[PDB]
Amino acid sequence: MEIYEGKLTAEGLRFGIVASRFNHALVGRLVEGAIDCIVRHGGREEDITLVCVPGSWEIPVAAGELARKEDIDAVIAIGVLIEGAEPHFDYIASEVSKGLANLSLELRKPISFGDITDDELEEAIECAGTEHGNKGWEAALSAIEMANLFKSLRLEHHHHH
Amino acid sequence: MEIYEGKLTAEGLRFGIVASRFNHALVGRLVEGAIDCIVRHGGREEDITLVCVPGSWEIPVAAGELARKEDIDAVIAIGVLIEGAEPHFDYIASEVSKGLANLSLELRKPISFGDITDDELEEAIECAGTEHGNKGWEAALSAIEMANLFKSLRLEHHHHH
Amino acid sequence: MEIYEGKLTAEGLRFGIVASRFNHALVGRLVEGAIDCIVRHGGREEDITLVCVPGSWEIPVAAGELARKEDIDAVIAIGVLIEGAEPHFDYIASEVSKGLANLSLELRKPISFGDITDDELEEAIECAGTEHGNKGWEAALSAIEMANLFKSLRLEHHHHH
Amino acid sequence: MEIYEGKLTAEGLRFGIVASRFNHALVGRLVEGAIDCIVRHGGREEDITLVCVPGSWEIPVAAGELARKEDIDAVIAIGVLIEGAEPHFDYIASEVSKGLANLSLELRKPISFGDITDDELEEAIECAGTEHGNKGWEAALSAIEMANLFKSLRLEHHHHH
Amino acid sequence: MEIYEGKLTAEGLRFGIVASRFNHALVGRLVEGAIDCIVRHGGREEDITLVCVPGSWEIPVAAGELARKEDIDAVIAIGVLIEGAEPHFDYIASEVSKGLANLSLELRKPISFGDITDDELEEAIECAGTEHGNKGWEAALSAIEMANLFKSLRLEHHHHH
Amino acid sequence: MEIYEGKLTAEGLRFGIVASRFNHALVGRLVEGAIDCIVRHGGREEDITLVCVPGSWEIPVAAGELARKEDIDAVIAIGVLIEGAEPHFDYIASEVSKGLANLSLELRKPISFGDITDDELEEAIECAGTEHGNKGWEAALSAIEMANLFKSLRLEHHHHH
Repeated sequence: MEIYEGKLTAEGLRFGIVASRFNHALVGRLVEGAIDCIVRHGGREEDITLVCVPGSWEIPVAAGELARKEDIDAVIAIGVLIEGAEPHFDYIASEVSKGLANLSLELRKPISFGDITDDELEEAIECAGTEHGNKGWEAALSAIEMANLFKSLRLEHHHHH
Repeated sequence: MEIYEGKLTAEGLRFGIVASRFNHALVGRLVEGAIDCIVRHGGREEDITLVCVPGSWEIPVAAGELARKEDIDAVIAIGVLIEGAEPHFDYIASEVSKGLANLSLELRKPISFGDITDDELEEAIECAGTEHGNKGWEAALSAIEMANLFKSLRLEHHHHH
Repeated sequence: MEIYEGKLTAEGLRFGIVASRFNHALVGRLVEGAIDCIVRHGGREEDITLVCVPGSWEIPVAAGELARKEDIDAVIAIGVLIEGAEPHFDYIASEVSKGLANLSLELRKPISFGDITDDELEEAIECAGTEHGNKGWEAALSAIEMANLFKSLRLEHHHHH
Repeated sequence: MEIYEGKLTAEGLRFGIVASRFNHALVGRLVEGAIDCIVRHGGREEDITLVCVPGSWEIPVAAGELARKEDIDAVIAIGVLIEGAEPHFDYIASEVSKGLANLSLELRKPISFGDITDDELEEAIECAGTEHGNKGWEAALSAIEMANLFKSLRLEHHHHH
Repeated sequence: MEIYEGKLTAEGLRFGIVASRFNHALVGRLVEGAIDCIVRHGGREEDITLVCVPGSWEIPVAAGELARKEDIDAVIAIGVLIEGAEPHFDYIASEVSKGLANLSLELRKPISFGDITDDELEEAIECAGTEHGNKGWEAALSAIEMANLFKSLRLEHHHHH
Repeated sequence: MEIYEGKLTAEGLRFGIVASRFNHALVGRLVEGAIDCIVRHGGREEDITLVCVPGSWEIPVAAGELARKEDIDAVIAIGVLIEGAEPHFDYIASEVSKGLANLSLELRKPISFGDITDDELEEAIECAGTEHGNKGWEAALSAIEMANLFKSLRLEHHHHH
């Protein structure tokens, strides 16, 4: 049987990061954690492409362009939703969840979810200190595994050629 | 500033693995943990050199050989010490720690400590089937980071020459 | 009479700093203090050599490398050990105490002990702000004196020649 | 991947047996146990080398010579530490354990602890009969295992060269 | 029989003195007593080498240089450890014992142990008056005797030569 | 089976003796104890060598000198430690204990531990008495048995050639 998955090497890969700037105290935390696991897993940072946006709403629209550049292999979602504004949390979080979903299925490119849905800002003051449970860290890793996967999937597509 | 830190790509490295066979219900579990983090951090699995021995006692006399090979860049300590005979847990666990340490200083070669000090066997059974808590995975990681750090130390020496 | 001592100038000198990343909450604070004393007490930071590692275990093996390079005059050992796991604070801390010791005596090179043994994060914060008690600050001072002292030993050796 | 472990046939091998002559009441039972499994796991007994000495103290210095012969492959250790004299029991048992440990690392030649640490004459007699626990028996077994493991080690290096 | 012991004449001998300046109120008391007995037993005070360091920790690394001079026949260990920091008194004091021990055994050059272990400062001040428990007085005298002894040992070798 | 042990005939052997002169109230007794067992076991005394030092501390460095001469076959530790100060009895007894041990493994020369570690002055009165348990008598004999043994080891090596 033929198995496919990705090792976690960030070698030869160019990454995408989008991030809100609502609640930037904790977003500072997540951006770091992602960028680390990139670079410390071999990634060079000159090809990480990073976009800020105002609020959670605009995360889709931006990622949509980011994934459409040829040279961005995977794109890392980053946004923060604490239960501040409830209609905007149920509708916008499910609409971004879905929105990202369609972007990937359509564009044929992995998009990770580094979106901290903290019911309680008390969970946010826990990781803003020093804890490594850094959702940016780990969603960044999943993006690498996908990245090397579709690098591995489509490489066996075009080298067998 | 000159900063040296370990990046986690196991690319091009040849690992040393030393294993006890006392309590192998869980040692088989740990060695898996090490090999996985190894290859799934980009290292190849043909250049892993694995050795087993009766009990934790000969762990040192083992690695003393493996580390003297020029083509093994790091040695991973593996064993399980469950509190079986207190003469053997206080004195042998202390001799493992002290013994492996002196090898490392002496050969100038990173040796990792994957020894599980569990108080009983039921904790050993729990960790081999309920969580990724896998001390082998992690001693496998620290030797990777040391492998690139020392290959960063001595190679920043050798090419700058 | 002939008396040898060392002033507190960091001029003409190249230092080593070894850093663990366990409990990094406090490590940021102490390496900061350490680099404060060097550059403020006459040193330029261009020859401060900073090597980082996982946990307290790997401290020795690193400094032993920093001491085998010709142009590192003193190495500032820095890490935090907190009473987590009694197996690891007793045996690992004395193995650091001893391991560093026999390093310097063998290599004939001063290595100082900036290892804060604390029981609470609050004991770390107290020492981080302004209480002039950053123990890395002091370890940086002691090593400066030893560096200029050994520069005073070795230079009064080669100049009288 | 390459695996090394250890088979139990003692053929082609030449052993070292070092033994105290204090408490020889139970020592007679172990010496027989040792040469029992050697001859009985295929070894001939003409190449067994038996050195007797005063008390558990002289154990190391003797083994030091036995391992320094080319045609002695493994040095099985035989001594009894019954709680007679407590300063001699803690200080000399840990110093035998340590002194042996360093001997094996230094000479890169396997050494086995066939030393029965008993608090009573009752525990000494029980296992010295036929209850599967004649510590000389397992000492000689693990020693054969490291003999074929090391001959598997260095002979897999020297023959693959 | 061939017996060797040393007289106490300080004539023709060049000494080492290492001094911690932790607790200097009594340390000055000591070195006075030291150089006193040296000079009174006929030896000139210009061949004294006196080295100053911070706290008890560096005591080793200083002497290690002092001995590697061809022209220092013996070295006088001088420092005071008062129970200030008990982790620092167990590890530093014992490490002073061992570290100095092994330097002397290694260089085959004697190092005395002018170490005052006081719990209370009053027991210090009481012992430097005229009864000459001025521990430096005695550690100085031991160094003289050992000095003449190794000059008695090796010189009964090189002149009989 | 190849067996090595030793007769007790001191014919042809040249011995080493180191003696502390602290508490000479017992040291004279033991010193003579060894000389007796030597010559009354056939050995001449023009080949015995006695060195005297201040205290228990210096016995290591001396034996290291005595064992390095070509014409000394075995060395006799001699000292009495009375519990005068717990820093000096615990540290100096274990430090000389191990210290002598490592000398022997290192110089490949047998050292007997001719120490009387008495917790009280009464135990000091028991062991230098009439019952022919004169620790010097005994450790002298252990040295002769080990002297003829390593003469049996190295002779069964050198003459078989």
